[PDB]
Amino acid sequence: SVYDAAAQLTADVKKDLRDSWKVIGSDKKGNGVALMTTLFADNQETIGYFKRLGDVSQGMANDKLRGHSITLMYALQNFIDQLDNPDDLVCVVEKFAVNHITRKISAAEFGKINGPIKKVLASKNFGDKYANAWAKLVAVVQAAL
Amino acid sequence: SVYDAAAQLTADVKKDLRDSWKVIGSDKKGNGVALMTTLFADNQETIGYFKRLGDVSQGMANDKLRGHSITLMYALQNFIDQLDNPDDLVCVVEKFAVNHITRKISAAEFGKINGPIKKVLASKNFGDKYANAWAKLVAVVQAAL
Ligand code: HEM
Ligand code: HEM
Repeated sequence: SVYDAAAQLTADVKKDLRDSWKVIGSDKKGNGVALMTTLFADNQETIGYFKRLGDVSQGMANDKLRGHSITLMYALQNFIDQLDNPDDLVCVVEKFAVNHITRKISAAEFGKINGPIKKVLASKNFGDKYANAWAKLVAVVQAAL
Repeated sequence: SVYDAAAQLTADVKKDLRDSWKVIGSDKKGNGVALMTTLFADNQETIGYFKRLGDVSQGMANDKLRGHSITLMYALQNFIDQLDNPDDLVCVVEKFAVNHITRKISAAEFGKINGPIKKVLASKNFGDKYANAWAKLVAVVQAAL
């Protein structure tokens, strides 16, 4: 249940999400591309789904990948801004879930993003505590897939 | 080209875009839904394109419409944040252009959003100068359609 998953975002979890996002969200282009390139590097079997972006190994040099990566960061900005209202968080999560359901992305494969998130957080000196908080937000999307 | 249309946005236009967005963008849910409902009220012929959202006359109560409307406002937030780097603006504009090209939305049809934009701006006392500024930004997307 997406509603039960959303209920897992307690005061402490929301605080950790906000605190880490203040830093990570300050460079959407840089960290967004870092998140994607890490996903492709550690989970090569997911590259096939991104055929529209072309040669993803080009990283920042690939215009389609950069446009996609920046936009992905605004989806996370959206989630963070809706943390105060569960009903609004759920409706935006369901909107993005559809974007992935149509691409045949399962809850299990969506969850592969947790590894890259932990690595990007770690590079900014945010440890397991923060990685786990983000895993709980990702779990809300998984509940909708 | 799209780059030409983006590189043409002047300092004054960018200032008017940012000043009006500071206000309109501060209530993404309220103004996002108002923008969409106004589009449907004045251009009823576009309703059919949004069948995925269900009964759009339900307004704020329609969770699918609310989720879509909030997300649309973050696409605009994205555009506003990339104003000083045409290269970044172009790659995000092209990303969203694809989202509309796949739905067979022509450049002329996309321009139908200018009427609703003018009305939403007017609700907060932003006049024709501001509506003209926004039409120039919409024109950047039209260059990609
Ligand atoms: C933090 C997690 C993630 C977020 C917030 C997210 C967000 C997004 C957004 C905003 C889009 C654009 C939707 C559209 O315009 O249609 C997108 C596209 C896509 N996502 Fe994700 N995504 C995430 C993780 C993943 C993962 C882990 C996979 C695959 C295992 C995945 C697969 C896709 C695919 C295949 C596309 C389509 C790309 C294209 O052809 O343009 N996403 N995602
Ligand atoms: C300020 C201008 C506009 C912006 C920023 C914008 C933004 C968006 C965004 C972000 C989406 C979601 C894309 C996706 O997830 O696949 C969307 C979907 C869509 N847009 Fe727009 N849009 C605008 C104007 C228009 C206009 C004027 C029309 C039609 C006359 C239009 C028709 C559509 C349709 C049919 C969808 C698909 C809805 C669905 O089934 O989920 N858009 N738009």
